[PDB]
Amino acid sequence: PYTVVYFPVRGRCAALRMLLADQGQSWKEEVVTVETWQEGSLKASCLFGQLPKFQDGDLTLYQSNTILRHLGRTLGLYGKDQQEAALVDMVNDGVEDLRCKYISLIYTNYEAGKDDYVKALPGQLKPFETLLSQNQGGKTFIVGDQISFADYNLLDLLLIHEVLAPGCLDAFPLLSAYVGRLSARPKLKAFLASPEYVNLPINGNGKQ
Amino acid sequence: PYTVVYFPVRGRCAALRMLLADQGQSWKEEVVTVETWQEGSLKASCLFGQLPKFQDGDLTLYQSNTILRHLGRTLGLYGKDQQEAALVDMVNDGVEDLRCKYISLIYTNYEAGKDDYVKALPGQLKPFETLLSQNQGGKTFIVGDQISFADYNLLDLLLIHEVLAPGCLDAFPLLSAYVGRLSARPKLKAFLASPEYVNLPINGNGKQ
Repeated sequence: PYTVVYFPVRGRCAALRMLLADQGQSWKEEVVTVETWQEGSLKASCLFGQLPKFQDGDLTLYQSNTILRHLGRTLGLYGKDQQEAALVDMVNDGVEDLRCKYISLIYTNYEAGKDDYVKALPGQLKPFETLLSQNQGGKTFIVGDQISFADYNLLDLLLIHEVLAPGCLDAFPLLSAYVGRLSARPKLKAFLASPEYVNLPINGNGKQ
Repeated sequence: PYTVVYFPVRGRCAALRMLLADQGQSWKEEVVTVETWQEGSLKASCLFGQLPKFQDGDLTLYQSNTILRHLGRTLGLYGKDQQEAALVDMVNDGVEDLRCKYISLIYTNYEAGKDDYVKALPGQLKPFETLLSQNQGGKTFIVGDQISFADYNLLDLLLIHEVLAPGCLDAFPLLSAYVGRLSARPKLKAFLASPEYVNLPINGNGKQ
């Protein structure tokens, strides 16, 4: 089946977990403590010396976006055709870009850089609002009329930014409605309300 | 057909160009000067306010890796099956990770950070040597026995690092042979030797 190996945080595993849960998939969580990680053996065995590590049968994967694309490819959450697949990729790359800036802030200079980051946020969120506006008036998904792995990744990005900058979605009707709509999906709603998700910190350094 | 809109540098368009050239594809280059870019209109029209911008017929794409995956998907350079596709993604994500560090050095702190970056390089290159060692003894491609978009991206990464740190591949026999082998592919060899490639700077700030 599926096994995700990660630290006890939502972080880079939040989106793929939302995906698995919403898609009704079963998976095993192998929790790695800082103690175990600092021992060194696990890290050494990781391709790029980092987690998450993912197992699908005897296929072992690394890189959160690789895991997302893999699940999207195998579960049919990658667009209806090549054109949509490319747009799904474009959205995910954009999500990843902002996630990297978010991660940099959280771990590199939260205190000194938070204000500038938040002032810059609207301009970083605008593209996703625009994408929604060009897709059925933003009434369905980020790309096409079927959910894709990019939807879960974007949803997570929006959720964590709401925590970082409460109200950051107020100026964006489509993104706001989108978050509420996707979060309301039965299986996802149940997962997001579960201790499995709720009792895990967003990040590893206690900042958010 | 294909049109790539970019600044007059190799940068993030080097790999996709190598791919198009080696695959015998025709494309148009729309060169954007710093003057034109600073005017602001073009940038404003870009989804994420950046280049490259790519056009495949009326399909407009942004994000270099999105363009690479799109070409890989439509040209059959994405593995022979789902397992390989996931491994191709894993390699590309790894390439992108190191490219971001490279870009950061080049534009953020070349002078002060070069030594530290170079000392760290071997550890950053090792994973690709390992991947090669696990795939037919590194005699074919990075994943499987057919070329993939990740091969062009990795080849470019290796080429620019040889310029940054001459001899950095001496400690990696498989990567070294791989670079020589792929670079020898007829169409690629011709492209790499052409003014179209040779007379373009690797980066935009004149550092390399």
